[PDB]
Amino acid sequence: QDKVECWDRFELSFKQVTKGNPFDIRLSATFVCGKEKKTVEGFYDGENTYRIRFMPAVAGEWRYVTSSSIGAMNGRKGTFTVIPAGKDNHGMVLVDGEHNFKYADGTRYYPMGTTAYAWTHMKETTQEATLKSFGEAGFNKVRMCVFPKNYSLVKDEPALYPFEIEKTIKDKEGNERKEWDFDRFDPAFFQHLEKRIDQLNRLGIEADLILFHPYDKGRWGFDAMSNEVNVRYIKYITARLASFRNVWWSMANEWDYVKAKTVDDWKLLTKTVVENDPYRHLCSIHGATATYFDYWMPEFTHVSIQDEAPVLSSTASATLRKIYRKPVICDEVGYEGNLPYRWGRLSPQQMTCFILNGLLGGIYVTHGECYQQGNEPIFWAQGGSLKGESWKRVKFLRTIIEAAPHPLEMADISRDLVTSTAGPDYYLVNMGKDVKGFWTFNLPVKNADYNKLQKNKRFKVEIIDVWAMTVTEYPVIFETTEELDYRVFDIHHRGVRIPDAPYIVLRITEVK
Amino acid sequence: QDKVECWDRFELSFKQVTKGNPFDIRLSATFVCGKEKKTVEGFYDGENTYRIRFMPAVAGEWRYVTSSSIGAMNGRKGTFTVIPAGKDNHGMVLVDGEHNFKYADGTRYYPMGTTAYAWTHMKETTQEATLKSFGEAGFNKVRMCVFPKNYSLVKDEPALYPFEIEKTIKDKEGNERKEWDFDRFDPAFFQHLEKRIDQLNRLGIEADLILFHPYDKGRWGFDAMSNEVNVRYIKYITARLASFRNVWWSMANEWDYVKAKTVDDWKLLTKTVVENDPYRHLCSIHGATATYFDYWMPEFTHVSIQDEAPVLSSTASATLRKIYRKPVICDEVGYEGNLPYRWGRLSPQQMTCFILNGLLGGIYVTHGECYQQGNEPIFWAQGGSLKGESWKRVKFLRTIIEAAPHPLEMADISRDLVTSTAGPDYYLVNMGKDVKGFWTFNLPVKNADYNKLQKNKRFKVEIIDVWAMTVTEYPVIFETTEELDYRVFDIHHRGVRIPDAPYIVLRITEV
Ligand code: NI
Ligand code: NI
Ligand code: NI
Ligand code: NI
Ligand code: NI
Ligand code: NI
Ligand code: NI
Ligand code: NI
Ligand code: NI
Ligand code: NI
Repeated sequence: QDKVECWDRFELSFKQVTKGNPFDIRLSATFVCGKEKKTVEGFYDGENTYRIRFMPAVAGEWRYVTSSSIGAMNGRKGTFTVIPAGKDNHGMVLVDGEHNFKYADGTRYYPMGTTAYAWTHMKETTQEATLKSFGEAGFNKVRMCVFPKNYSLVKDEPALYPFEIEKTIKDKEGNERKEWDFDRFDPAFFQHLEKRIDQLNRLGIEADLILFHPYDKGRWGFDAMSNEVNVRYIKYITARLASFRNVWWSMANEWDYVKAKTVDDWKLLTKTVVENDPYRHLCSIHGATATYFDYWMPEFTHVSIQDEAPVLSSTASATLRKIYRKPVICDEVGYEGNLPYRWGRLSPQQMTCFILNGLLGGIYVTHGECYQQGNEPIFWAQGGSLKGESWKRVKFLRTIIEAAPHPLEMADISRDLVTSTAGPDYYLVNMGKDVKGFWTFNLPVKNADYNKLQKNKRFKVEIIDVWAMTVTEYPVIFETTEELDYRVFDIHHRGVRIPDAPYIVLRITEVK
Repeated sequence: QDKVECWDRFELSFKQVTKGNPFDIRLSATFVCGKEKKTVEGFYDGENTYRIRFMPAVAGEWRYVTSSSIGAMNGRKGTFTVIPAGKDNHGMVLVDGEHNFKYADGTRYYPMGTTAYAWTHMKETTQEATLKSFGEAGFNKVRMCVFPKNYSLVKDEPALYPFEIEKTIKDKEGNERKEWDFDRFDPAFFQHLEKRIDQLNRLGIEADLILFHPYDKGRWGFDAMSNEVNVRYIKYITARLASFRNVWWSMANEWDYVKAKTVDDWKLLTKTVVENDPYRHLCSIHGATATYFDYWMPEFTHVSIQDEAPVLSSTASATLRKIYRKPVICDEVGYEGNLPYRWGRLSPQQMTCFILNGLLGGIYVTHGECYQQGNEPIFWAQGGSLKGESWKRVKFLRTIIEAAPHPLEMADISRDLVTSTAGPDYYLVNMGKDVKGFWTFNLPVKNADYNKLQKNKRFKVEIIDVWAMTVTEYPVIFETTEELDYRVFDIHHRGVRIPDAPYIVLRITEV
């Protein structure tokens, strides 16, 4: 492929016969463009075909040189041209300072994700439904498991598996049972995963890839493989996927429920991922409720947690930002649904409230939905169709947060529990769940690390009804007092008449 | 001193004339009792007197050997006997697992401290008043600055300073201005501090010693000394005080307001303390509101923070425990007082509520009070007399938490926001601030990492009115249902009639 865009993939392939196990063959290349130089591993893709993938990050005239344990694939050379990324290619998502994210091209990224753990393991018609739902919804990230999920309500047998089957046996309790050849991957499994990740990429969705998880417990045994096998898998999947710009590594979902693995195993596996990632994708690890790994380790780019506690209030979310000084994502806080399980029974309003709280506190929050309806797929695990109401409100919320000039944070942390800022003279004030008809115009004088709020400034107010998905301009222009006991009021003690409803947020901005 | 208790001090002293600066003289000793061996630094104490202090941690027949750059203090040997600690000597406070504390003898320690930043820098009658107040109150820790404090409402000139004065000059604006000889400590300043720390020890109070702070800003300059001086001071004060069992090191109060120091300076200064502490006292650092240092560094034993956010609810406190897996102390959350400043204007109720929230969530919380009244000393900075009401409630709260069989934690973290546990079948349920007359008997089935709450168990309820400082036995005995949607109820759907008041806690225990 002679011409590729910055942050797309350049791919080499070789047809080669091997005497032994082709998955043991060493293959790599070094890519050079002036001062830019990168060495990456290749992989075997079945049918006597080896591949090396590269994601160039600079435009120019590139060259490469291969290295292999097979002479015919060793010392192979060629060239290609890399052109600037096109308007909708922003590159990978990167950390931006201590709290936020940006695409590689400088474009702001706010993760507003959902959950579809085993959507790539369902029948084809369900997978197509899931893609349709992703196309309609406003989510720009999805938590998804590489390996299939065995769980309450999730019993569908996958059609593809990551390894070849060495043999099938009749088991302890009479039933059929596949024994894996852990030395041979099934390339079709990974090719399928790649097709889906690319489809997400075209929808603008980051694939938050869960590399390991506990949702197995002997059904297949992918949660209890040896560390030699775990490392071989990591090396293989990184060789295949590290060139895919929209991938994030999630080391685990509910790490502390994987009984075969110790904390030391997780540190080893994490280091292995990072060492085999030439491009430095985002990397974190998710735990049981209120379980916090050592996120301060340099391998991790951000915090990825299961805990509703930080989203019970915006201030609680804000504390986490100061503790970690890495971006914080509450990747699981409860899901909107009708399940008997306390993790899957939120009202759509509560789901929406938790996401709002985290956003306004300066963190990010992932959605999920799980409505059981006969034998229909349930989204959080299986994909299919979105049946709930909170997914509509997260789409509206994206429009709100993306319209602000900077990321959100508390204006006067720990002191004012309701006022967010997204810039100089740019506020979102949460009216809260205590229903009322009137809010006195009152702001902190402190505005995070922006300049203090000045006197004689004229502000307009917009009433944002988050549940109703509406923005209504208020006709009164407010005028700021001097600082008075850490606060700033309107000169005539005015306020805003609001609907007697929960989930009202006021957007207060300077009259231009 | 030929016979010493375990965790008391053995002290050597030598009379010696020195040609040069006596504060530059190298002096140390190695103490041995069988397999127990410790090497500690000595110090110059003025009047041609050098000292070496040691805190033995095991009973037996001890010996020592000194080392010095002065021949007469080098290779000196002797012996002493160490006996078991007496009934009220529990040793230093140590970390106990991920979340709690114990004295060295295994006795439980719950920090229920107060604040008196510059109490050792006041006139004598004020310092005696502060001692009397400490004796009456129930606090077992006090946050206190080594160096004097210059602040709004705190302008008293200290009588003693940590360094000799090289000269006094008429300054920019005409006034007198002391220039320090940073190469010579004033031993009297440190002797005074030691007297007070020992008095605290006899009261059962831990001296949480703030080594550096920003409350100076050029009045004296102790906040802007060179790192060479900072290190010399650290080495000196550790040599003097590391043997005092009731000391904790606080690297700073409001570290991030000390403009002359970078994060790298703080890491250096912290490593210097730890390298010069033969015994491993508690060590942390306090910041500005909602400022979190890298508490995960191994130098720190615990988290010491200024932030009311974690005590806004017990769940918020509980989250910090899981994050850090070191003990957590909200050492500053607002003070009860009448000041115009938002740090010093809590009601006594709110001060009490914050402390209760933290305790119930499994962390610890420090009190302060600051009532301005004419020119009278204001406790948070100057000591003197306690004028508020919350200090009475923290004393009652001690008796409650110490009566429980284990430390407190949430029974069903993040899911149940009101139920604390201190053991199997041992609950404190917070009724909250929303005033009501009745609580339906309802508990989680989960009980932290204890066994689940069983059916057919009989519970009594004690109504604890935290503000009124009363415990009242409720006459109904409740009996548990089976697990029903993660909860457990009373078999007859009963509950507890309670006072229509805030700050009611129910203590629920098996009959
Ligand atoms: Ni775009
Ligand atoms: Ni879960
Ligand atoms: Ni920050
Ligand atoms: Ni800007
Ligand atoms: Ni007017
Ligand atoms: Ni005692
Ligand atoms: Ni302060
Ligand atoms: Ni724990
Ligand atoms: Ni026990
Ligand atoms: Ni009965």
